[PDB]
Amino acid sequence: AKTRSSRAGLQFPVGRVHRLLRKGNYSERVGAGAPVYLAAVLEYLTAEIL
DNA sequence: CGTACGTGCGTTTAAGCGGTGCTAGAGCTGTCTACGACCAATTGAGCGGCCTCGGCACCGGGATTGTGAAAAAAAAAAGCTGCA
Ligand SMILES: [Ca+2]
Repeated sequence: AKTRSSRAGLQFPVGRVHRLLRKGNYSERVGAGAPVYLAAVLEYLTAEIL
């Protein structure tokens, strides 16, 4: 087993983000690509501030 | 005190109206399946707890920056003399 973060080449937790989406009342369903996309965006922004 | 705006003329222009004519593309129905919820077993990433140790908070003291008053350099602006 290796994390979805490592598959996507990311530091931010794709698995955590996907759960937050499922548990945050945004939609009924969540695509696999979504949390990957999002995590990456939050990491980019984070990197740009740091 | 100067002229940029508001006013009220005429002159020009194209917005709006009503109508026709085409067709892109919105928007629908039905069929199919790939893609996500769901579950359960698995099990590592991430948590709380805790201990070091080096960066930052603080201090004192000297170096530098910056303000401001009053005293020079200079510029300037009037009164005085002669003046072709
Ligand atoms: Ca910790």
